[PDB]
Amino acid sequence: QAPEMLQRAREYNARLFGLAQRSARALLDYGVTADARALLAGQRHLLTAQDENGDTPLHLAIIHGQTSVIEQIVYVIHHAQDLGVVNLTNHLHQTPLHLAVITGQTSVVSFLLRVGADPALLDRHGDSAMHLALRAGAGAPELLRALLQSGAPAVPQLLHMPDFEGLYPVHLAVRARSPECLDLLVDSGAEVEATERQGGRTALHLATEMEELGLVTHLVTKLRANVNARTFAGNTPLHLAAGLGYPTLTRLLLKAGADIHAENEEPSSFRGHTPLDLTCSTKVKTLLLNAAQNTMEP
Amino acid sequence: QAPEMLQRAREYNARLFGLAQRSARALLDYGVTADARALLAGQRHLLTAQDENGDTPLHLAIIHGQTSVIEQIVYVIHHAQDLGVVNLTNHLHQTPLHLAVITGQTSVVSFLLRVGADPALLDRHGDSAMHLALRAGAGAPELLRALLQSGAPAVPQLLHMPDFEGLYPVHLAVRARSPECLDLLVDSGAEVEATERQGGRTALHLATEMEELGLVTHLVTKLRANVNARTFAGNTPLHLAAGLGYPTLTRLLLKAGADIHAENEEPSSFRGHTPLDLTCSTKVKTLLLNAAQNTMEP
Repeated sequence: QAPEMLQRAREYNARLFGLAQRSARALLDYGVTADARALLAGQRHLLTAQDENGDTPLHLAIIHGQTSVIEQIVYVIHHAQDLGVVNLTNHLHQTPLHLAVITGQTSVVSFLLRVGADPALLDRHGDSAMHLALRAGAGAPELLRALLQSGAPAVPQLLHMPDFEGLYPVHLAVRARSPECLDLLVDSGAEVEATERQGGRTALHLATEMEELGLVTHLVTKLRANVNARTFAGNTPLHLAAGLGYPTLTRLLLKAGADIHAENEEPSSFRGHTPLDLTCSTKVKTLLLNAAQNTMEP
Repeated sequence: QAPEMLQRAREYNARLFGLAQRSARALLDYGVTADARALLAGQRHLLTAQDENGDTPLHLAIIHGQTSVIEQIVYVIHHAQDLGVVNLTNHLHQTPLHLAVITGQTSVVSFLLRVGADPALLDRHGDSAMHLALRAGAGAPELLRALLQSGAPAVPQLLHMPDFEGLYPVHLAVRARSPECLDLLVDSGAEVEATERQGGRTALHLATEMEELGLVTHLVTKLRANVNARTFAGNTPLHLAAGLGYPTLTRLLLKAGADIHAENEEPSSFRGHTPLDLTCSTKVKTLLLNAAQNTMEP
C-alpha cells in the first residue's frame, strides 16, 4: 500500500522478460529451420489469447479452415502439457471441438480428440460434441463416426441429454430422420429403451410421432426395440399412431406385437382412453376393431 | 535511489506489455491467414535478437539458405521503416549482405540491396560487399553483377580500397586472375589507372607481376591502359617484367609502346637502374638491346 508497490511491478518484469526473451531465441530457430512450429512455440504462452468474440488463435484456425495452422498449434499444446487450452470457450461458450463439428471438418474433429478436448463440454444451448454432430442443415453421420471411433471420453456421450427436455442421442437420431446414426449409436453401446425426462418417451414414440414409418419399423425389427412402452402420461406407440391417424403405421405396430390393451387416461377402478378411442380417421378405426375381435379375443 | 525505483520497474511493464499483447493479436491473425509474415511482424521488435555468435534471426536464415524466411523477414523490415536491422553485424562484424555474398547466394544479395543494406560496410578484414565478391575459392563474377546492377550506394564501391594496402576493386580483379570482372568494373565506371596506397602500383603492375600475360595484354589493349606508368619506387611494367625474366611479356609490353627509357634507382644528376639492367634471363636481355638500338635510336 506504500512505496512497496515497486516489488510488484519489478516482479512482473522478472518472469515476463524471459517470455519476450524466449521468443527471441525461438525466432532464431525459425531462421535456421523455417519451422513455423518453433516460432509458434516461442509464443506458446499466448495461444490462450482471446479476441473480440473470445476466440483463441486455434479457435480461429478451425473457423477459417487454416488446417495448416491447427496442425502446428496442436503440436505445441500437446508437447507442452498445455492440453487445456484446447478447451477454452469463446463468447458463445464453444470449444475448438464444438467448431470443428459445427463446421463439419471431420478431419480436425478427430485430430482434436486425439489430444485432450473433452467432448462432454456443452455449448450455449447445452449440446455436447456428439449432440452437435447429430445435427446439420442437411445431415451428416460422418461426424458421429469420428467421435465414436477412438476417444476414451467419447463413450459417455451416448448417454447424455440435451437442454431440450434431455433428448438422449438415440432420440436425436430419430428426430434427425436418420436411421444411419440410430444404428451407429446403439451398435457402439446405447440404451435403446432410453426414457427421456420430458414425457418419458422413447425412440419409438418420437418415431411414430413424426410418423417416421421407416424408423418405426427399423426400430421394432432390427433394433429389437420394445413395442409396448408407455410414456409418462401412460401411452404406447400404438396410441400416438391411432390418435394421429396413421393407418399403415398402426398396422405395422399391430403386427409388431402391439397390445391393443392399453388405457392412457379416463374418457381398484382406474380405466381410461384406449387406442381404439382417440381416432378421427375411419381407416384407423377399422383395423383397431377387426384386429381386436378377430384372432385371439374373449 | 530511494523506493522511487518503482516508477522505473512499472514503466517497463507499460510499453512492454503492449509488445507481448501485440503478438497475441498477430497470433490471432495467423490463425485466420496462416501467413507466417503477420506472425513474424508481431515479434518485429525482436528481429534484432543476437545469438551466441551475435547473429540476428535474418543473419541465420541467410546462413542456412532459409530463403523462404529471408523473404518474410525483409518484408517486415521494409514495411516498418526498421531498414536498419538489415545492417546489424554479428561477432565477426558481418552484415546480412556480407553473408549473402560470402555464401554466394546471388539471389539474396540482390534482394537485400533492394531494401537498404549499405554495401559500404566493411567486415572484420575491412572488405566491403564488393570486395568480398571479388573473392571466391574458385571465383564467381556472377556476384559482382548483382551489385553493379541496381543500387544507389553501389556505385561508390568501385573506388574503395581493402585493408591490405588498399587495393582498389580493379586491383583485386587482376589479383583474382579474372578479366571477366576487370571489364565489369571499368565498364560500369572505374578508374583504370588507379594508384593504390602501397607501392602506387596499378592494374598493369600487378598483371605483369604475377605475369598474367593475359590480363597484361587485355589491359594495355582493350582497356587502353597507360603502358608506361611508374610506381612509388619509380617503376613501369617494362621494369618488373625484365627483372622477373618474362620474355613474351617484355616483348608484348615493348610492342605496346613501352619506353625503354626509364630508371628506377641508382646502380641535376640522378640516374639509376634501367629495364635492360636487372635481368637474369639471357632471352630477356636480347630483346631489350635489339629493340633499343634498332628502329629509332640516337
